[PDB]
Amino acid sequence: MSGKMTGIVKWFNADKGFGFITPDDGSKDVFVHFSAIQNDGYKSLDEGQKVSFTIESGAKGPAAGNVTSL
Repeated sequence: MSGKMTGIVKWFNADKGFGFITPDDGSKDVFVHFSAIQNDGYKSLDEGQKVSFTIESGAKGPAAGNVTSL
């Protein structure tokens, strides 16, 4: 089961729809794909922006889900 957490968008390459978010807890970077973006408009993230999402630690590491602006 994933847990809820906020963080700041570290880098998001719209060209691939892939990016990483740095949790406010200072934990390891969480992988976020455009598919996780529940925000209106084009699915993407703006570096420096605070966001909120759930974190599920898989074999490939922590993955973000249900991502929306904080």
